[PDB]
Amino acid sequence: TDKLTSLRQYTTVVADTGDIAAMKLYQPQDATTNPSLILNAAQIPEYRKLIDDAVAWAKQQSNDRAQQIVDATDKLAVNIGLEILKLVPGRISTEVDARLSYDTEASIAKAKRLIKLYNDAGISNDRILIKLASTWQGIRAAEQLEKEGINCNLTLLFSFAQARACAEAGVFLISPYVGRILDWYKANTDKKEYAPAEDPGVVSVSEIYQYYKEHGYETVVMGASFRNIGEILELAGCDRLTIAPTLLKELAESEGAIERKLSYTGEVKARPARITESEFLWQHNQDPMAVDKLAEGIRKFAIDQEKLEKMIGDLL
Amino acid sequence: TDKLTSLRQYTTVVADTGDIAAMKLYQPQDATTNPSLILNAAQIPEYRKLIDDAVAWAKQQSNDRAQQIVDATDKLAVNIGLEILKLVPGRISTEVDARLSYDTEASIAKAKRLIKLYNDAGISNDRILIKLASTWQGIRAAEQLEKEGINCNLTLLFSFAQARACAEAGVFLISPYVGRILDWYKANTDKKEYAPAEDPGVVSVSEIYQYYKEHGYETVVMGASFRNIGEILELAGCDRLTIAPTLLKELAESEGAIERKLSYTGEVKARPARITESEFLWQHNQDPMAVDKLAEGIRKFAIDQEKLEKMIGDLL
Repeated sequence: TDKLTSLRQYTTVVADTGDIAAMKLYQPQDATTNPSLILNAAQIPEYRKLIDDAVAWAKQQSNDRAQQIVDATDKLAVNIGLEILKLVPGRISTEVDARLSYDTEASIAKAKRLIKLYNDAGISNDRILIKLASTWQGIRAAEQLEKEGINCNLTLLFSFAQARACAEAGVFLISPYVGRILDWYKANTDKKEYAPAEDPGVVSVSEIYQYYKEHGYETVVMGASFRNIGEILELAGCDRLTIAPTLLKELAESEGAIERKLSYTGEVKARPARITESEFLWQHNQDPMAVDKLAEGIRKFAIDQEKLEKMIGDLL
Repeated sequence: TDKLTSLRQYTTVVADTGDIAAMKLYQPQDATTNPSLILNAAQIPEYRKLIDDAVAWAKQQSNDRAQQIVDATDKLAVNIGLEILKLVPGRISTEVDARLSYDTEASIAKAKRLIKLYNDAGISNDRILIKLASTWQGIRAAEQLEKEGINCNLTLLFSFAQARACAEAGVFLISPYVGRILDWYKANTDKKEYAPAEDPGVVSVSEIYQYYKEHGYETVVMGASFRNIGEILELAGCDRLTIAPTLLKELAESEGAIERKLSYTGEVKARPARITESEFLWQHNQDPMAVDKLAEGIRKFAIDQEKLEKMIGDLL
């Protein structure tokens, strides 16, 4: 009779954390990590063994400091994923170095590298999503990766242009953001408080969901980034939702059955011509929130990557 | 002496307006327009004849409403430039439709169309700068246009990535912004008052100027967008400065000689490899001010274009 159980009737619940304790507690279907969560998880004293294993593995691959830093940081992200895969039945999402976000070729190469590490550790591609920021270059990377049997999670998705381009690329899953949209609207408009159905992040995911189902797209819609439980409840029915442990706790502690809020009913429509790069860039840049937040999210994940490299470099 | 006269010892002063009254009063070397200035100038009652000519001309070109709207708006922008060219000895800058800012081929086509209108009116390319927003697509357009003998003014220039890419493309002139940079820093930091030398717009143009001269680039540096005369005076020595009539008046009314503040002295250096598109996108998006203000400036000019089209449409 708790809201977490009630939500699971309608939506596949995913845990947004690198902490295996959350996997044991909430028993989610999938888990998501990102570079900030990898850096946070690396602070868990109990994860020191995973760091040491990554460093030891890196030193067996080469005798070069620069490559050891890359190898150990990549292997740490994979090692955390491997621990999570022992505790969930579904996917792990592991994000590529955000510094590659505007480089399609380098992103494809990094995705293949991470897939190789997982495969060599005995994990098949059907358990992995490689996460890429949904810039044009990331979307193009993902389209190629899918053609080669690597499933992707297209993240930092803010504008309708991003949503459309991801669907047209046939990516496995999108992670459209909710809470960071609320943040932007509180900072940049005169409306400082929002009821759940008014929340602009909730509106964004709801509109994306409608567009996807109305055109028969099979890309999984997974809402991500949450500030409060109200946002999550308003999206009950979303294919998946990835939720941080603090809000999983709030759902589990809240009594009362909930209703499905997000559904599609209608006549499925023909698809348009694919959006071109120029049209995509025009339309993405019409959305000042998305302009700001996509670029910002990439910068922040890049800073976390640099912090991971410093941590690793100090151990070599 | 007065500060305008003194400034002119060091810098070519350009008038930032579509109003011929300013050209008569200040006798500038060049003039700049943009879509906002064209909309404002089109609304001057004494300019109605220029609108009527543009509409009359458009109706000679086709019997199609949609094409007449485009033809009349383009011809109006050129007609205003033609009036200004009677009153200045140097260049007119005329900006392409900002809705084309992420479309290289459409931007090249529009630039060539505007050049044809000027040429057919008896004006040679050596009197014209076609103005383009300095997105990657605009810079690529300009690189091609320059090779075909069309000189360009690369505008809405905020990041170092934009500055470098413009120099490497061999564009005739850049218009790096000053005042809009100050605006962003006031809005996004706790510092709202700056000494002239610490004004972040002044710092931007000064750094761009240094980079250009240090590497022997011949692209003209023309500071643009001003909030106060202190900004202008701190850039005395910039190749050109384009200044609104309100600030030209303030300079003319301010007594006293000023010193040259912006100069290059040093050993000219070898150039790097050209910045790639991916490196450019990464580096531009490292600059949150530039991310916001480039996209914003394009949106605003596109709205002005739409308002112009509404004005013209009502007259067909």
